[PDB]
Amino acid sequence: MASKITEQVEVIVKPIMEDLNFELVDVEYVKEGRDHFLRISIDKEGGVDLNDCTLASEKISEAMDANDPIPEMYYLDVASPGAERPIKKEQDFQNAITKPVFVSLYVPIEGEKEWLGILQEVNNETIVVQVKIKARTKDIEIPRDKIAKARHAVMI
Repeated sequence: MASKITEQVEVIVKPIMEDLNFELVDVEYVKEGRDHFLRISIDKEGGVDLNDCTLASEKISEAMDANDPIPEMYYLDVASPGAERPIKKEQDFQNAITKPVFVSLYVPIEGEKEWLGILQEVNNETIVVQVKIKARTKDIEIPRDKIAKARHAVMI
């Protein structure tokens, strides 16, 4: 496997997989004009959140940076799926609830089905979705009877 990525993927997988213990799925590195950009999909058990992506990004970036084997310098780019567990039936929906998530309802609210926010409460019938006003939450109840689509979500 003599592709450039394995170096990278490995290299960065070391400070990244080890230190915050999230691990490099792959870093594949892309050419934008004159610069090279090392774009990473990284993973962890249970999914990464933003901040974990950040954390990885510390790690990929800062850590790669603190532990640079590469005498040339390029631009570290962090990607990592936000929680993407579908919102269907209770367990997944609930397993989705802890995070901000978006759900779709078919009958138009401002014409739209899908609203992301923090799950505050679950009903069998309803989904209660936090919008955060500074430090304030408001939980919005989504009738399942209206629900077109429901999922855990990406800020990506």
